[PDB]
Amino acid sequence: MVNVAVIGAAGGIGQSLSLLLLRELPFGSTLSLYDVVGAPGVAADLSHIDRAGITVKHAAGKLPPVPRDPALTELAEGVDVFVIVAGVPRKPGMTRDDLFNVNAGIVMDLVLTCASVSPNACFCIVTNPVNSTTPIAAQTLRKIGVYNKNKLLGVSLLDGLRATRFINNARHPLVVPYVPVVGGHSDVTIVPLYSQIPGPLPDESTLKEIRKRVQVAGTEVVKAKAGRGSATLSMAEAGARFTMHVVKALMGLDTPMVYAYVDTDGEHECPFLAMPVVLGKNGIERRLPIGPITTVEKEMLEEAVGVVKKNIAKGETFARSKL
Amino acid sequence: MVNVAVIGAAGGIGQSLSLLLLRELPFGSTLSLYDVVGAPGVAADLSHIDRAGITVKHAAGKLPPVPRDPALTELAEGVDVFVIVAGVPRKPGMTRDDLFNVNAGIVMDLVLTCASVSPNACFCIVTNPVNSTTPIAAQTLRKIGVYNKNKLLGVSLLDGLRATRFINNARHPLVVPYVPVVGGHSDVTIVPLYSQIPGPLPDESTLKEIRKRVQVAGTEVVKAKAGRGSATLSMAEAGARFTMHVVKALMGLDTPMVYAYVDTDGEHECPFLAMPVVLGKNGIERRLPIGPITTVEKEMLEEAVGVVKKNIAKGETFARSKL
Amino acid sequence: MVNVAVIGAAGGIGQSLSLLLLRELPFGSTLSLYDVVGAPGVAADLSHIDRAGITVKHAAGKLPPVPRDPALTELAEGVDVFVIVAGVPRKPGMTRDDLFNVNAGIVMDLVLTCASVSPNACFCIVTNPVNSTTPIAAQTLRKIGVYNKNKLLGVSLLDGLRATRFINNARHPLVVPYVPVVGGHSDVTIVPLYSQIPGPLPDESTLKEIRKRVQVAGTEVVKAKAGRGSATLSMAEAGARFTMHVVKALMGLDTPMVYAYVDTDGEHECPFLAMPVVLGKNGIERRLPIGPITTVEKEMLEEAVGVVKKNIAKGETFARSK
Amino acid sequence: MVNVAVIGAAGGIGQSLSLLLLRELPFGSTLSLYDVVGAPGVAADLSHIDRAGITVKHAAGKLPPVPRDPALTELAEGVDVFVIVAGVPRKPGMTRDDLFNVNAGIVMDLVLTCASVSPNACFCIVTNPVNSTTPIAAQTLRKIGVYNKNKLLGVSLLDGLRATRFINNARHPLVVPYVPVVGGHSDVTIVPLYSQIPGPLPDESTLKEIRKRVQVAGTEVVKAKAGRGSATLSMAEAGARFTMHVVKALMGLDTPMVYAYVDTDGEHECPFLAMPVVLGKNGIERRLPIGPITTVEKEMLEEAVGVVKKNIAKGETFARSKL
Ligand SMILES: NC(=O)c1ccc[n+]([C@@H]2O[C@H](COP(=O)([O-])OP(=O)(O)OC[C@H]3O[C@@H](n4cnc5c(N)ncnc54)[C@H](O)[C@@H]3O)[C@@H](O)[C@H]2O)c1
Ligand SMILES: NC(=O)c1ccc[n+]([C@@H]2O[C@H](COP(=O)([O-])OP(=O)(O)OC[C@H]3O[C@@H](n4cnc5c(N)ncnc54)[C@H](O)[C@@H]3O)[C@@H](O)[C@H]2O)c1
Ligand SMILES: NC(=O)c1ccc[n+]([C@@H]2O[C@H](COP(=O)([O-])OP(=O)(O)OC[C@H]3O[C@@H](n4cnc5c(N)ncnc54)[C@H](O)[C@@H]3O)[C@@H](O)[C@H]2O)c1
Ligand SMILES: NC(=O)c1ccc[n+]([C@@H]2O[C@H](COP(=O)([O-])OP(=O)(O)OC[C@H]3O[C@@H](n4cnc5c(N)ncnc54)[C@H](O)[C@@H]3O)[C@@H](O)[C@H]2O)c1
Repeated sequence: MVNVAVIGAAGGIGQSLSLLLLRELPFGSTLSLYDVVGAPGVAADLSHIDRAGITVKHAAGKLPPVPRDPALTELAEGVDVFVIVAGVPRKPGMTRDDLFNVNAGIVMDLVLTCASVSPNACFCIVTNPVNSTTPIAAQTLRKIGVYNKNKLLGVSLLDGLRATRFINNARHPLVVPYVPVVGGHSDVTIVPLYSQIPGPLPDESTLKEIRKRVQVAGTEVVKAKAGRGSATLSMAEAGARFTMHVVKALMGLDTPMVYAYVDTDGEHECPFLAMPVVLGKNGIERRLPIGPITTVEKEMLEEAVGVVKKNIAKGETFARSKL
Repeated sequence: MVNVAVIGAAGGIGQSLSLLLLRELPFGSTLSLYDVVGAPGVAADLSHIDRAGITVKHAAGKLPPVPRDPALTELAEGVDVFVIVAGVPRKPGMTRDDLFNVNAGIVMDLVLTCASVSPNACFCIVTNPVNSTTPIAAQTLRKIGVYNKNKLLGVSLLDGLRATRFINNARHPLVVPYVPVVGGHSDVTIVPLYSQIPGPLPDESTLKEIRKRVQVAGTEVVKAKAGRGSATLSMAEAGARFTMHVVKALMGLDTPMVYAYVDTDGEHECPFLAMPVVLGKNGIERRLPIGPITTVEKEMLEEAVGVVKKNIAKGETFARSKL
Repeated sequence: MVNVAVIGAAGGIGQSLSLLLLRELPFGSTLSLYDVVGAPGVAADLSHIDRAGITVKHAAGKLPPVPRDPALTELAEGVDVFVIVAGVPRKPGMTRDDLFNVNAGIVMDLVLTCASVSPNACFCIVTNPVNSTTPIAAQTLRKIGVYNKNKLLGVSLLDGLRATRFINNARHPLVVPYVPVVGGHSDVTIVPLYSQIPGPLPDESTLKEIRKRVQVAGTEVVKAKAGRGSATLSMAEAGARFTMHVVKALMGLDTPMVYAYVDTDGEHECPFLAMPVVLGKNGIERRLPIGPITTVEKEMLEEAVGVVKKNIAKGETFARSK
Repeated sequence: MVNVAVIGAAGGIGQSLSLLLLRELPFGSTLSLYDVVGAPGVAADLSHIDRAGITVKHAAGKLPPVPRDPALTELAEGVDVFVIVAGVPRKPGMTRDDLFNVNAGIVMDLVLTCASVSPNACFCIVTNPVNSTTPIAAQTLRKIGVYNKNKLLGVSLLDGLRATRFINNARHPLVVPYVPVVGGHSDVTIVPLYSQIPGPLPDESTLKEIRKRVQVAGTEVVKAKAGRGSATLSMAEAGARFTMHVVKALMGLDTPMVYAYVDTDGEHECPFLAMPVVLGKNGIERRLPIGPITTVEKEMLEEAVGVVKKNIAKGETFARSKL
């Protein structure tokens, strides 16, 4: 059916994501789990669940981590979808540049290892910062000669989940299933488009507050966790749902419209942007326009695009220094 | 309509179980989260999920843990179902006996706090060892004069998930949805009843191996996690499923048949046993007979019951020494 | 918990609607079936399905049909939602005016009988023409003093299913789950609002043809049945879907936004209109504005409203003359 | 990827069956509708429903009916599953043997026409009497040299629905999802095996009445319909559910255990029987034993098998005389 690989499976997001995929993957599928620590334990725990027709596979990377880990090279054979959720924490004395450099190098190494074996797979990038790790992944795919602009997806759906939760909390009992969220995936680059959902909106003063809340929502969860770090359970939810949209599209079981941080393929001045796309059997099938927006949303988007172009440049600069 | 409290919500089991309940609870429900550590973070993380009509509430207990925590007393008001997943799964320097006393203490304190506010709630006990913590819960409820034998459930379903997975792996493509598991919830007390499922079984030499594997399956996960972890994702799955049977039974939206470690209410010599029950609007509606078993299963059940009887006694003796 | 009565359960729409509700109603529900012909057969057939937790009740009306059948009086006790799918869709020698009088009288007798026993029930009117039968049901409720403007719903959702299918056929692979349809529920009164759905639209000349096909879609099925039949399976699908939104709303399992032909409660000059509402535990919880529309849609809506006004007036006249 | 054809789609079963298939078929499927009268009307009616990803096709046969209708020949191209729900009513003047001869000849002609174009399809026979029409379909497929014993299925699941409904009505609140029903599919040939379901059974007088009720349920509905004929809405339900098991099995999306009236392939003296099978990608994957039964069920099955053998011979004798 499909073979979905979670890369960083023993992680905060990767354990709960792996459980939701075990529950939701179509009968006949394989769930492949990789991590440099904890992967056997996760696979042994998930393998006890009574899901008939799901094969659980895993591989353990070396500690300390090696580039091009041969356990990952073997697990990556015959994978359709790679969900990259690997990451390392900022330790006391690590600068922001050090954190960026450490996680950028992990995304490069993992995409090189996986794509050298399964170059026609979809890559779903969760590892932050998405605005930068996506275009690092593209540069890495270009370097081996297998970049497919329709199969690289920056996972930005957690913004949509938040934007939806917050507007439904404000408009109860009027509910919507989703809110378009375009631009990028961090702070000022996040642009919720409430003007494109149905029904009367709260006053513009309230909308400024809600839109701001979407932009700083990650910091809201960092503060509430008081040292345990960023969102895990809501990112498992967003990641599992996004992965299941890809899977169903690859299997011919849906043609879903989603929001993701994607190669704009000449549709925009910005070469990567969170935008609406339809997914099909070959990955992205159609790039949709952003569509009509209010003057407030257009100003937010011009500001966002300026920062996204800097985020992308920072990714490509890192990728060309190392590759 | 229903308010479900997860007591121990920031734990390895608690966080994934809370995520599943957030996804699966009926529209109009409340999900109440309590922990002595990390409760605010978890609630903040889960509150960002776009599940319309689910209210997420939390309370943080004091550290160090205090008896009868007033933050719990407040959260416990209007709760229909308490899921007790708090506990200490392991601690270097502590034996099985030391951990029994620690987990017994936790269960007594939490059940007294919760039942003093919400005496008509259902109590689902996950905290190990279930064979002792369920009767400790019963002795606690009796001490405050509110014990309802139909509202106390020891959660033993993870044995059934394991028994189903291992027999489906053996018999594919012949699949069953469940396997009766009776007796108790640890090692020698687990008795899977493969004779009671449809279709031809493997040889008895193979069945002996499968039944043994169910009994020591927890140890298989501990070993895969290098002695430093235990089953968390498979217990979240079992816990969420069993909680949702209790929720739908309370709401009149199902009358499901489940296996749980319950008060036998005079239907067996052993006063608590993992047995088949039907759930309804008032908790347990019917206690079913174990049903026909082979001589091999009868021999395992006789051995198991002798152990469960000492496990119960040990739990009731702890409870009476401290109540 | 919920008791749903299908009134006209043995008809072409009533039999398939009853089947879908039997499959989809929440565990613990009752499905109550009534007809003047065939009800015992339909109830026996449905009662054999292995749906745990659903009770199937029926009653058989006398022939020839009487005002206020006592079988219906007894079945109507404890019913939360009445789905009125009774009627005469065609008869050789009868004009559209003749069919109006027949369907109008059937809706008056059935709404009086039901509401005399269960006045707090929601009333879902499927019987055509909806533009006239919905206000006739309102005048009948008023006549016994139990009219609740939040519990009467004219079922217009078939126009939405068609509008959605036709726009999804045109824009494949881009799929939307619904299209707003406002105004009324016949011919020129049906106003699809394609400007209110996501994603790029076909050119205005194409949207012209799709909007027109929605308006005459019912004739498309009548022609394909050689003049001897009409939409039954697609109405059963729409009927069952709309009923399930009312049921979940009443049980507090959803607060859905639906398009229905409803009493506008002073939110519009036109006293009944197909417009967006949110349903809750007491029926309509919120009446939403039509919202921003294109100059073409504004023009279609102005023509539609003029015709809906005449259709309402025609209904309220029938009800006051009888 | 699946193309399911309903042959008799404008009939009392075929209209409701086609609606349920339109709702339940996987996204990407095709629903093909054929009838000698009303098929354009049903197809126009179903084609207006807002189901994304389902293609609706139809063909209309000639009236009066002709053998090897060219419209069916074209519609049958690329079909994976043929659901045969055609039939003509007994009008006054017609004996019980005029009824049998006209329906048996319709089954023969339809199977000939469809299997000449799509010999590797599954054939699901709903047309009555199933005990005879199933073996007629088999003789027909043998004459053109394409009989696959694993791809011919007599649909007997309506007896399971009824056996399940009746025992659930009697045992409430104890629910089971299915009851084994073996033998054949009419009157005394129908043998519900209540000894093989979980939980305590009602007393023998209650069981006797329920077993009898399953046997005469077809007649209970004919009487209630008081001249409108046999079951339609509950046969649409059973037929849709059966078709959906066959569909998922062909697509690799399930390996369901079902009860159907099938070629026993040397597993029983009786050459066609309602028995348990597992379905997979090539139709019947495994034929299971009837399993252990009580002396009363063994007495009922022995009588049943005597009459099923005569019903088979009645079909074969008809087919060999016309083939
Ligand atoms: N896209 C989003 O919306 C979003 C939101 C939340 C967090 N995230 C990002 O997801 C990533 C993971 O977050 P987390 O909380 O789960 O972290 P975590 O530290 O809990 O988990 C990361 C996991 O990756 C593993 N890992 C490290 N290097 C690896 C390698 N070379 N190969 C394989 N596995 C390796 C670690 O062992 C660990 O199990 C971070 O970059 C985080 O910022 C993204
Ligand atoms: N089949 C089963 O029933 C089964 C299987 C696995 C584990 N368990 C049991 O589940 C329990 C939890 O396991 P885990 O892996 O999630 O452990 P964990 O340590 O990861 O989480 C337990 C949580 O309980 C909290 N807690 C401790 N004392 C508390 C108190 N007084 N009030 C509130 N919260 C308190 C802790 O802070 C922690 O967040 C253990 O007892 C374990 O043995 C049961
Ligand atoms: N979009 C819509 O709302 C829509 C679309 C299609 C059809 N309809 C309307 O639905 C109605 C039913 O259409 P149909 O094709 O099912 O017709 P039908 O003739 O097949 O069924 C109508 C049923 O109503 C019953 N009935 C008549 N008078 C009754 C009474 N006094 N009490 C109880 N039952 C009574 C009949 O016995 C029959 O079973 C018609 O008015 C049709 O115009 C509405
Ligand atoms: N297997 C079971 O459990 C079971 C139960 C109920 C009824 N049945 C059988 O199902 C069959 C259909 O019953 P029904 O109530 O829908 O009958 P129906 O008369 O209402 O419909 C039968 C349809 O078959 C069509 N038809 C006739 N000849 C045809 C041909 N050559 N090609 C294509 N279509 C043709 C007719 O035009 C009609 O639309 C009957 O044999 C009935 O006895 C089976």
